Amino acid sequence: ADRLIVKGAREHNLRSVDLDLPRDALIVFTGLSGSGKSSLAFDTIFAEGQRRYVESLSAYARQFLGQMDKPDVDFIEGLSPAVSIDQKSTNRNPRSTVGTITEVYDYLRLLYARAGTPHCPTCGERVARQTPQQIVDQVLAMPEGTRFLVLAPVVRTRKGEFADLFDKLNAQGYSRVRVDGVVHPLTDPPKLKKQEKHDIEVVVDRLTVKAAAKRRLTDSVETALNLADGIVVLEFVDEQRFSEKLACPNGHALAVDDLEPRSFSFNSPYGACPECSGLGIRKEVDPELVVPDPDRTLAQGAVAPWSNGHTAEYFTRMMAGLGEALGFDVDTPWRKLPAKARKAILEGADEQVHVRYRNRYGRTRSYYADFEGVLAFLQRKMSQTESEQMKERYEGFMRDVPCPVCAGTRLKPEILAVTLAGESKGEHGAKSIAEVCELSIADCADFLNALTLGPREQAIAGQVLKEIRSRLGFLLDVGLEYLSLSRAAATLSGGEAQRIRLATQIGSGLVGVLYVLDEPSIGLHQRDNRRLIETLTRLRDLGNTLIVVEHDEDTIEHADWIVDIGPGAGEHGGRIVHSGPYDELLRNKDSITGAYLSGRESIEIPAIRRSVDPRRQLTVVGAREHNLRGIDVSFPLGVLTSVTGVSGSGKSTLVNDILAAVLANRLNGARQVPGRHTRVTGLDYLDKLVRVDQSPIGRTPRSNPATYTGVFDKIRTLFAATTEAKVRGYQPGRFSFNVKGGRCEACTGDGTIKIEMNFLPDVYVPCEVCQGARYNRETLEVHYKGKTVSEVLDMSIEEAAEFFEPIAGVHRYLRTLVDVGLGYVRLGQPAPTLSGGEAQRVKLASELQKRSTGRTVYILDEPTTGLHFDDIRKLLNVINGLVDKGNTVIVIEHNLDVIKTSDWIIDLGPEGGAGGGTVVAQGTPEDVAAVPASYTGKFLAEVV
Ligand SMILES: [Zn+2]
Ligand SMILES: [Zn+2]
Ligand SMILES: [Zn+2]
Repeated sequence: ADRLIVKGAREHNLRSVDLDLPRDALIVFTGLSGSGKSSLAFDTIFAEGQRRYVESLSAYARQFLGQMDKPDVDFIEGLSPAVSIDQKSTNRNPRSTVGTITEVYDYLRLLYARAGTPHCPTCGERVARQTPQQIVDQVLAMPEGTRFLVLAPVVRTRKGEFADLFDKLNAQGYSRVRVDGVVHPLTDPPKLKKQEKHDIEVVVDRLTVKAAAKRRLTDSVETALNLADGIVVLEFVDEQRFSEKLACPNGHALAVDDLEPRSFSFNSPYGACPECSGLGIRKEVDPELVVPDPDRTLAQGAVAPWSNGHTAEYFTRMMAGLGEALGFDVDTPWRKLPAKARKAILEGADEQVHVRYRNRYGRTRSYYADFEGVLAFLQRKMSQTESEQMKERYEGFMRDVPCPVCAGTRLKPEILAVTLAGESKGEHGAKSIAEVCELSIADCADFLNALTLGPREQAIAGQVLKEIRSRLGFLLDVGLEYLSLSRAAATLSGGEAQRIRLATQIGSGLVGVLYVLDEPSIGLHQRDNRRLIETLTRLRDLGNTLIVVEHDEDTIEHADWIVDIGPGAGEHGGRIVHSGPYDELLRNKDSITGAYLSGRESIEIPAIRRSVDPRRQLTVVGAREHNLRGIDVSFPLGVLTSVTGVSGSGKSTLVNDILAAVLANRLNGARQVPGRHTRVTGLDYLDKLVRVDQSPIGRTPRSNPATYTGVFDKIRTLFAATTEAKVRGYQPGRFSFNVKGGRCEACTGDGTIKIEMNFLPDVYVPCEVCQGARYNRETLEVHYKGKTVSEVLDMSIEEAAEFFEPIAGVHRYLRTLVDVGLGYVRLGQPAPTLSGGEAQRVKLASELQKRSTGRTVYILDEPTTGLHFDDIRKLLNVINGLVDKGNTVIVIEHNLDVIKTSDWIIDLGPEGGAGGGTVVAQGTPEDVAAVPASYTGKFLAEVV
């Protein structure tokens, strides 16, 4: 058999399914959400693919593996080692960038280290080396009275164990050795791990720059230069480093010893920018809080940290308190008196101000304030003053910004001076990294370069240069041309992240692999779709075999074989509805998929659309943030708006970092940092903002649908207030798995335990003591309508909904969860196991569980995610419902149906990153399909 075969897969609601798949095909898994698609694809097939292979690695890791919950199948075979390509992790670590993620940056450092020449930062003369003598002369010329410790870094972070070395240093007695930070009396050194890299510097002298101490000055400096390989580092008291091999000709100091490849890593201290330490950024309070038009009243407030009841009454007073005392009152707009504004911001006059207050009873007749409560110090103060979430709440008046020293570049300047001489500029590695598009970098690295990669360096760095462009190549291929090497890894969308992984994997040149991909058409424009299907195929064609969980027409159309997964949701699914070619699937009358796919079903374009109100329009003005080009954009209120456009066009920066962040500030009063812009129009036409993020519901198995929606409180009471419970004296609290009495003590009531996996990813294994119940057995003695807590927590929501039809206080929450489509989800199903869409959808069911006051605004970022056709159809009703109450709903989408249904679309582009951040078209679908310049328009037009 050239076949992948599975018998009796039972992993979740999977009903002992058997499959006979064509290896060396692009297989696509398909069906309604919560069909079991993923349990089969990822939890069983892949999971086993990986496992069986890894078991080989070492007979040891074979044990470390033993402690996994091997997926529940009976027999599988024709199984290639598997590799997952989902969109699960968007790690927030600051230092890590595309460059780093793709290892491309790594190669860059080798390329720079070993070809292309360094320069001094100021004088700039090609950089020479330097004789111990004129290193003694530099230091002799120093400031008299300066005191510094001649220090010699014999070991610059290399690894070893240095017992022999410590002796040779007690051999001429030092007693002052710093290793790995901590200082050790060189009589008594520490034992070192030969395995860990190390940092051993001996103090050679504590000195001072007297004229005629020249003898010890000269006599120490030569010794350190000798003992630590020509490196002295004098570390002052009133540090500066000197290298034998790297020197400004004209005697400027250079703050970096070797030009070694690490010296480029803004992760190593050696290259990293000293100020921000290669973080690139500094959190730094903007003068931005404000609104220039409003000023100082309670109804008219100016200075944002100072707008309340007691806080507001208190500071307004003190402003005008100095405001006839500097002549600016409390009734001029912020953009009004230049002298006046610099006051509340800086320290200004610093003249005691008259503060009048009513005493504890009424007494009054006291007090001043030693200070104009200097505003930018209210900040430093209160960030310090109250330890809390509040601290981040105050942080909301600061803005990450590039570091002035390192220019944002996260780099020690001397490094920035190293230079690859190709065409217009021998741009720094960072100049190359910060290049606008992958193509921008590829062009210089790929062409502008080899053709002046000199005959010495072609021999020593030529291969490296090749390895780089190959890699840039594949990036273009996955259509990532538009981002830059230097972009932060965390910022990239799940799609973008995934699209990268695909570039890495496709390049890997691996054959015989089973790649299991999770919905890669996500966050990808309809345009780039047929492009990606190619890269997918060429991945198969290389000699691999794919399984793609998907609901996209084109991808499915293009599949070699299709498994359609049990019809219905949860219990109702988990069976192989279809498994065969595309045509054959169309024939299948039981495929909900086939229905839509054949045409028996569709989502129909509303014959009468919602009409837009010009007078009632929410408007972002002058959006400057990232690639947005100071645009003005108006979203019509009380209607369905899709923001569309290709990946990288600013869809997110607009709607999320600016449009949403403002509304959260102006309607729900979070103190959250909106992306740089001018302002937002009207806005008082709205009660509140609902941002249905796709972020996880919770990071712990503590968070549950029962918890999150808060139905569990209402159930814990239904339980405590029961015949069996009261006879035992059980309060509502015991039924809370969060709370010391009644929850199992081994899991602390989570039900499962996160067992660290080392090379493989960490995974939850059900607790042995509990079996994953959450509760100790005595607590489970208690029933309600013949079901314990664990049982009722285990119910599908759809199931629990019928079960609680009686208590309509609880039934409300459950109906909306069923309405939102999550019927199939288990009431107390650990939050970490929810798909970003499910999580999104749960949050959505929380606001549905509220009074729909006809002027609230909903922001749905890719709500289409992880949904089947039919699922979309259901969801759209939920949305029109919402909008028919006259609520405003704004949606970022690539999905055609959703777009073709919207009443208004805003199309950003034209391209991604640098090209883009403009409005390519806006109007009704009909209008936009009309704009020939619009990509969204192109596709939209085939449907309109
Ligand atoms: Zn210089
Ligand atoms: Zn910096
Ligand atoms: Zn337990």
